[PDB]
Amino acid sequence: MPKIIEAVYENGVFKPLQKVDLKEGERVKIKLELKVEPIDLGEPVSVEEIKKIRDGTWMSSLEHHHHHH
Amino acid sequence: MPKIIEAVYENGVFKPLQKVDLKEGERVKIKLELKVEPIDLGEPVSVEEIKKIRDGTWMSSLEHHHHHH
Repeated sequence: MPKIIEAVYENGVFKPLQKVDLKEGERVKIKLELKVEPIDLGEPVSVEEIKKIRDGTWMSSLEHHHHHH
Repeated sequence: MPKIIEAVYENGVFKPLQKVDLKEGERVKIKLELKVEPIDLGEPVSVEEIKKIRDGTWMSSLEHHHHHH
């Protein structure tokens, strides 16, 4: 694998933690390890089905009379 | 903003190409720049519904119609 190894920069030189398979003058890239995570954003609370929603229940009396003559 | 440092590992030491003024035993991770390995071709094509999965021959009983009097 393309392995990472840790090293301790002593006095101006990087001294490994465990040996490296490299030769003299081998070129590599190194960085000071970081911490913390980035920022996170979440979708705000919405109206859920469990919330009180009114229904449209109509009611008529169904009139069925007739004026006579 | 962290940079990536480059160093040359000579005789078991990592010697940067850009001098750093940090502590003795400062913590860093090393990366060895790697080449990518390509892929080959996967599996052949499958059989779909419109591809006709098997034979499509069935017996027609032909026309017998109706007879009356």
